[PDB]
Amino acid sequence: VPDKTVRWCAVSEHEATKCQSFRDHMKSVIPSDGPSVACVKKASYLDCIRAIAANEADAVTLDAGLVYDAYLAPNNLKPVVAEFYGSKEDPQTFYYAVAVVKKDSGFQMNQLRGKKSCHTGLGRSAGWNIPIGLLYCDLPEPRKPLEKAVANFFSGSCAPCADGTDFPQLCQLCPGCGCSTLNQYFGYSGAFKCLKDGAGDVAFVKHSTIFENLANKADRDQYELLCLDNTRKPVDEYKDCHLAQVPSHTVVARSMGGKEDLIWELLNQAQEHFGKDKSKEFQLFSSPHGKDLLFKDSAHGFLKVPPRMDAKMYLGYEYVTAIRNLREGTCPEAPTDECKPVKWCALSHHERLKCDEWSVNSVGKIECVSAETTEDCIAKIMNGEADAMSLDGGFVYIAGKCGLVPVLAENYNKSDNCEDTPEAGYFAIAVVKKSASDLTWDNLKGKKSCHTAVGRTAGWNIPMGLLYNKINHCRFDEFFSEGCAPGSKKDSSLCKLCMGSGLNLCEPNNKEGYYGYTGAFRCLVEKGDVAFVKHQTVPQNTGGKNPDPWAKNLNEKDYELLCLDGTRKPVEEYANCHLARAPNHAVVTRKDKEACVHKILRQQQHLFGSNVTDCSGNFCLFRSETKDLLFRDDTVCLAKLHDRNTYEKYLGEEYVKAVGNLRKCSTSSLLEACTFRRP
Ligand SMILES: *[C@@H]1O[C@H](CO)[C@@H](O)[C@H](O)[C@H]1NC(C)=O
Ligand SMILES: O=C(O)CN(CC(=O)O)CC(=O)O
Ligand SMILES: [Bi+3]
Ligand SMILES: [Fe+3]
Repeated sequence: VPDKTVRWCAVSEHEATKCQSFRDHMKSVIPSDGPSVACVKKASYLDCIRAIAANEADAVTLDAGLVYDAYLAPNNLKPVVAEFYGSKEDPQTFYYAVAVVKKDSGFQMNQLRGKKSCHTGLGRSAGWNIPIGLLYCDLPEPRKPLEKAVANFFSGSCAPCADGTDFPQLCQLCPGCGCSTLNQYFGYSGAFKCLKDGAGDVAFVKHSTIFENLANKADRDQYELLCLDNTRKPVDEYKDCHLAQVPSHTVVARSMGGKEDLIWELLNQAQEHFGKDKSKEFQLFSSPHGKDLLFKDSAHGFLKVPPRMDAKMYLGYEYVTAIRNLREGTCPEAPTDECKPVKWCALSHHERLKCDEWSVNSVGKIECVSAETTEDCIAKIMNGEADAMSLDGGFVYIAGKCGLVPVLAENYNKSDNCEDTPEAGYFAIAVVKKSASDLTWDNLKGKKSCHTAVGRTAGWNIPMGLLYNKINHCRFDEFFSEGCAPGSKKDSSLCKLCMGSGLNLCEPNNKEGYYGYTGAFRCLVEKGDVAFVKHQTVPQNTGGKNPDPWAKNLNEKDYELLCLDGTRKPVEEYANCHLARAPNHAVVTRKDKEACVHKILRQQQHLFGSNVTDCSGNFCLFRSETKDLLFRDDTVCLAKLHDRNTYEKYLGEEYVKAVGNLRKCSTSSLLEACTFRRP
């Protein structure tokens, strides 16, 4: 072990004093092979951000506004440790900015113009920056000076700390706009009282503000929340009806070489020795020198930020949109009004080439973005860099936990009424070679497995779910001797059978030849003992239908299916010999893009679907015909979902529990990140 010092950045002489006490008390209880603190004193939060980027410091705790500023070039900082504020069993790392109104006041979010508004204070986050950022494009021009545009948007307001001389209407509800607690409508409790008293029609406040100023649910039922989709929901449903979800206080560090593990090691040790009510000699969350030095006085401890989290993901799509609007002070030109370009997310260069062709044929209505993993693509849809992609049910689940919604299903059964007929799903199966007569589902231990990719339905969740129920541990790489399960940790025995070159080895994309249904079947033919795939994989790749050299000579009847009862059946007897049902793949998008995506794709499939006779020369959306590029190759159409518009309602209770039973065996860094934000 070499250097274990975290250089903490302080922003004032008082912080610098507390940091020094922090270093001293840690040196007295932590041994020499443990973490230590060093203190660098700067003059502002921005100077700390700059110093960290320039490798002169390592850590500083920031409000969300500065976490945003810290992420921008050329700082490139990321969140690494979170302060939490509730119980250790119910940590409250985030608040929810909300718009509270009285029940039955008869207006939605898109009708806030002409209303009386209550704010916590000018330039405050929940009470100003967030709602004003979100309303920005609805404000009348000129939008700056901002206070003037807002004063013209609302009929009257309380905005503490605002200039009452230049902008009198901002003070109508609190004459003088007193920047202090002597004003009854100042701050969180004050802005809520402004609403409670009938002075304002809407208060912009934290979700916690309501819960701490009202005794009861009966009290809370007298109020409502404004949702971004122009509906109202009960106050208790703030998780589903907020303006933005916002981290309270975040330790940030360099994106590269930032010492995140050491920063957590330090802070995890500090909260154990000197955290809430732990020590009398030193307190992490108080000080004789003042409030909120280094960390907030209301903090109860720290939680580690999941590694896959970047600032955009951490702050959330809603918060980023608001702050960008305010920071750059410029609007895209309304109306216009048009949905047009859906940005499709393609998985690496193989999918990107089919997507490119689609884009040119769609004539402006489809555009393309690339990422190297499904999870990177899902992250791109979350942050707004992409809008849609099709997904295996396993990744529909992950996407759903990440707040995405299914809009249309891939359908596989040919029918005169494809678009309007929901399918129960395909079958997950375990394929083996007939000549390998020994193999039974009863004992697959010490054998070699081939999987579409980790996290996928037929390739992973179903069979590994069933395996986990039998052996009751997650070490599937010890159960099997070796295999190919693309997406596995690189030193895992479940990467040893994969065929990709160099850095492509075991990657979950088509640069890895054993990725996906066809690839998993190839793996079985060449190296493996069992393949976990869909029921149609074998016939799609046998009898000369796959013309590639490895598949050319393969016969359907040389393969069998493993049944659950320990017997074997031929390939076409999948209906009586399968592991489980598998919900169809589906297109997912942001809740705010659901309608435009639904519209565009229905139009798109009408032009490039199954209606096209000659698929040579004309563009076909549903053909690869080997690698399931963009959509599965056996896709007949994209089907309506009607009310099956959430991941839980789409996938069904049966498959949702199954994946949840595997929650402990999850290597998915994206899922860890999403469930940290929404547990
Ligand atoms: C699709 O497949 C199922 C089961 O194989 C079959 O019963 C059904 O008739 C097919 N048609 C439709 C429209 O789902
Ligand atoms: O609103 C602000 O500007 C102050 N801080 C936190 C605080 O001081 O409570 C940002 C926030 O509320 O996220
Ligand atoms: Bi605040
Ligand atoms: Fe699948």
